Amino acid sequence: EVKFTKIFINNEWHESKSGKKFATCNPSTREQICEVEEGDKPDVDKAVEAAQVAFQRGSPWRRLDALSRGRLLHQLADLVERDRATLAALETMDTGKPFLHAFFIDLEGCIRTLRYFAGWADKIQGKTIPTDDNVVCFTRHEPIGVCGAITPWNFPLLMLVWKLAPALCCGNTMVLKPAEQTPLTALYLGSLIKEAGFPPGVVNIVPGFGPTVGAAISSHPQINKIAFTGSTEVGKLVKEAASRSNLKRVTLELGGKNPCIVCADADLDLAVECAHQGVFFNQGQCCTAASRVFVEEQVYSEFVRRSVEYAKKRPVGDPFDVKTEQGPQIDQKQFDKILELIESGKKEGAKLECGGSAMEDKGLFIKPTVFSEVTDNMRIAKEEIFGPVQPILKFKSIEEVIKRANSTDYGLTAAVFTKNLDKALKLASALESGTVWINCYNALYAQAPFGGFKMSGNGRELGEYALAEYTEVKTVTIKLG
Amino acid sequence: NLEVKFTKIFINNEWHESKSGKKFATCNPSTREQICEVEEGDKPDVDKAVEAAQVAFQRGSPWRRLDALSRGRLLHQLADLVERDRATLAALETMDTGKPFLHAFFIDLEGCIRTLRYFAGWADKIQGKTIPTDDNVVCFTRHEPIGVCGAITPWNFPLLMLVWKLAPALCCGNTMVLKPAEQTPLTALYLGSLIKEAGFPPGVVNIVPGFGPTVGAAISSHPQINKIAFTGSTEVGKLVKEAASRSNLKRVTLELGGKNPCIVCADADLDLAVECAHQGVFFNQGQCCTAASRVFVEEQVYSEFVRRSVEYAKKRPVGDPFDVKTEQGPQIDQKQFDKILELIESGKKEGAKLECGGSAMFIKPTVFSEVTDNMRIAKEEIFGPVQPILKFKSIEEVIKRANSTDYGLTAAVFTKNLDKALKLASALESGTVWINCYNALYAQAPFGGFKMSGNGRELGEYALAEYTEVKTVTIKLG
Ligand SMILES: NC(=O)c1ccc[n+]([C@@H]2O[C@H](COP(=O)([O-])OP(=O)(O)OC[C@H]3O[C@@H](n4cnc5c(N)ncnc54)[C@H](O)[C@@H]3O)[C@@H](O)[C@H]2O)c1
Repeated sequence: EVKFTKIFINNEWHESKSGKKFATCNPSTREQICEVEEGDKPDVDKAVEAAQVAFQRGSPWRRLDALSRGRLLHQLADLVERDRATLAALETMDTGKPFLHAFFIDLEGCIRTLRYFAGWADKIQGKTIPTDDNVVCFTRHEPIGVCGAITPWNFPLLMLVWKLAPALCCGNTMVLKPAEQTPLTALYLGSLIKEAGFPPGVVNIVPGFGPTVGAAISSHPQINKIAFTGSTEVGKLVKEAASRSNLKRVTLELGGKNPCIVCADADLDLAVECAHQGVFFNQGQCCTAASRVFVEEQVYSEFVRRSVEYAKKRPVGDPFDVKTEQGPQIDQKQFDKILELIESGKKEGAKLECGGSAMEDKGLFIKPTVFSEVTDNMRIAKEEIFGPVQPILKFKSIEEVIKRANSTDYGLTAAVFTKNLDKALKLASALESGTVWINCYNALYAQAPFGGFKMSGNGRELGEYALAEYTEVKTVTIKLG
Repeated sequence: NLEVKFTKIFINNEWHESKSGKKFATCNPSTREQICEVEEGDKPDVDKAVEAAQVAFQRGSPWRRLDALSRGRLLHQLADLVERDRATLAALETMDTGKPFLHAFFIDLEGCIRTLRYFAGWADKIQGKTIPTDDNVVCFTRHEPIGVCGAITPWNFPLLMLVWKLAPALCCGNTMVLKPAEQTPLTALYLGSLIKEAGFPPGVVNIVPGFGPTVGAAISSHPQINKIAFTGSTEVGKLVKEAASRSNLKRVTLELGGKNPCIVCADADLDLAVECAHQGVFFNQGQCCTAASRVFVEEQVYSEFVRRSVEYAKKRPVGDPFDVKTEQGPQIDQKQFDKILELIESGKKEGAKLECGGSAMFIKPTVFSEVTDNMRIAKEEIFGPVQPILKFKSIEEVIKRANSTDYGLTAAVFTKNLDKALKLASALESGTVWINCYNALYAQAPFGGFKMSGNGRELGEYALAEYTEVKTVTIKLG
């Protein structure tokens, strides 16, 4: 049963000001879970004012010493650990991802990120700066203020926690809008946040839609900082709204056309295993997903053959079943877009190696699909599919594949598979990607920054670098008489 | 009697006429005469310069091949040249802006040299991290150059505001397209000659003069510019950042205006607080991003601060920028002059007390007492010689009133009391907080705005975060 469905302001639950509610549905059963309060600008304003009050100098939250902000973040992680089974179940109901993946990947990431950043609270350190004989000059990394977080539906809790953890450890307060498709875990986190003993108004949560709640957050004159995870087009709008309002600081985590490069000297079975996971994890609906699998011609045919085997053997079905590795797509909209891209694949001349249609009708499941013979100007090679489709391209030289890998407007991640030291490091430095994996895929750490080059994002999440998004530099310069 | 040698577009260390053939005049604001004509760039010329900057940034280019310490040697070479032609640069700055020659020589150009030398020493000290993860994993970060950087700068400190951008951008290994303000293009163009003489490879720095809505807009929306740095008005800063986001999501640094407060406590050195508040308000005819717009004085020293301020204001010399004695030259443009006098009149009509000045001779140094928060002279950036003096009672009170602005560039506090100094420094929402001084800038100290006064920071180690892109390399060992 879903207990938390309301708007969370000042550690209180609230009906929307309009009284309106919206439904969240289970993609696997195709049935409606519950209804959630549908917020709007009046609700954002009530949340922002709360966050402002909790942020005023002299408030309890601003009076906490640094280590007690740490201790609270550990207390949050501890409760998320206690109710892990329940949070992973709610994520599965909302997203369709396999329960065991939500438990061991999503929730594990949530706990690790919170503990990591908990330990940053009392180590956020500015500088003392040598100037003149009679001057004392130093800098302070102060909290930036009221922070908005807007997150997508593919990793609903994790993308929020990547925001909540650095922001709170730096002493900010927050307004959160989860995706309208996936509100359930955010709202649950809220009960845990009040249980952890965060003062009222430090974290507020307003569900609802993008053009209503989201745009009101990005345009709010008393929000100082916004962090957004989602599509490139909405991120442009969000940064535009931020600039037309009060010039709030913006972190953008956007899409990518992520390349995956398999050299002739790769461990081929490792490359196949990693490229398969990198394409198909979370039903393909992952910002890190491999959209272009470049395979050098010496192992092209054997890579394809081994990839078709993995794809034909990947279990698809009920996400609450131990055996499932692939649940359903998120909703009818995405389901249709993926099938249209598959058809363009066939129509544009790519060789269909397996799958390529719905799995059994009635459900939002798509057969895992592999295309070979894919070229750069094909649609399946140029567009984010957000579905279980592995397009495999061929290349000849390192220099050639660097150019084809970089000739995109995106740059979130890349992966290289080679046994050669020079090749690995030549590619790591030349690929214009925020993360370059070498002989691995989807290797994320709370302590390693993540984010995009070019139109894949602004700023970083995770690692010490996340702290720079959540703090404002102040120079204090004292002249001694 | 100085001749202007450089009037053309600078691309690939070559001088170019504009694609259109159009030119624009730049005028001495003190003689009111026309100095020369400058090539007027537009979108075609920007495209040409962005292509030069990309060819220069391509992997394997001479610029990308230089070792880190050679980038520093080149910046030091550019400082030696600027230092050599210091008098010539300051002269051009005086002709273009009207500020006194000695001010250009010992403030602007001095800051240009210091900033260049400072960031020269950063070039081989830009360091990423090695990050502990798992027993079988090698995770590190590279602080890579962003790529092609646009710089858009205003008329009040032309060269200095360019150099605050060029110095960290080159030292991190980017390439650049520079647009100086249309009113003040002369020292940018001359710096281009020294960039070539210093030996920067062609295309590393390109300069296109011209206007905001033509050249500046072509820069901020250009699909192959990776980064933009802007100094100017809040309103144009908002447009630049929006154009940047609408095109290709290029990274954007903004240094904008502010409603900068001074705060004078009862236990201040009053003569120090008077001298500094006077300099802050009246320096450069008030046309400085750091200018003081609100002077808060505790009631115990309020009337005496006003008296000494009035005397201090009545002695500052105003006149010809080429004369040794002048501390205040002319203003740049007609529009400010008129609105200053309108604000002066709103001050009278809203109940402020005019203590001195309040009319043209450009404008008499003016002091208002009995100013309150809701008055216009306390709420609007004046950017002219007007000293509004407000009264306060408690530290907590003046914190609220100083912070109830949408801005936050600088602030200055005057007090002999350790606790007061430090409580105010922590509590003020300002990117710089001066205690017992004013206009104390350092190439090693970051500078930049809280709130609507800016995004990002210039100067100091923090400047380097604006000109690098963080890459994570994660290697799993078998
Ligand atoms: N522009 C839209 O709202 C819209 C409409 C139809 C389809 N889509 C597509 O459907 C997919 C949705 O997946 P996603 O969640 O990763 O992408 P997304 O970028 O649409 O959504 C991410 C988050 O941003 C919010 N958001 C949406 N519009 C916003 C706005 N105008 N201002 C502020 N916040 C806003 C959403 O509510 C959600 O919380 C994407 O492919 C997207 O392009 C988007």
